[PDB]
Amino acid sequence: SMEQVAMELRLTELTRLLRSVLDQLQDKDPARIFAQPVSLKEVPDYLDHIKHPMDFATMRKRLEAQGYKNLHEFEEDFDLIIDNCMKYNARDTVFYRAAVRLRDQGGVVLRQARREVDSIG
Repeated sequence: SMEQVAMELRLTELTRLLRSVLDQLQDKDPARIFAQPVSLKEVPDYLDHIKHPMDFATMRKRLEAQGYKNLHEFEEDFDLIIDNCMKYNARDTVFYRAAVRLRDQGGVVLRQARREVDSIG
């Protein structure tokens, strides 16, 4: 049907918007602390602490598989990157501090993406 293509044209354009958003969020992590998953060979106990690991490469695989149905799902994954870090790492660490910064700096980008998604459907 022609209805499923119109949707596929929107999902695709939602994918195009979220890709740009992801690039902008990742620019706020120049140390690349959140780039890749936490290594299980280097932190073997990680999963005893964190039940839903998240990172930018894992979000990118999902994104290119058009696996985000809306902005809220995308934001949930971003929030996990931050919240995981703030739990696992203590307050006086480079890692916790990098998450506080990414959160604060991402807020501006996610503000405008809510308006852009609403505005363009």
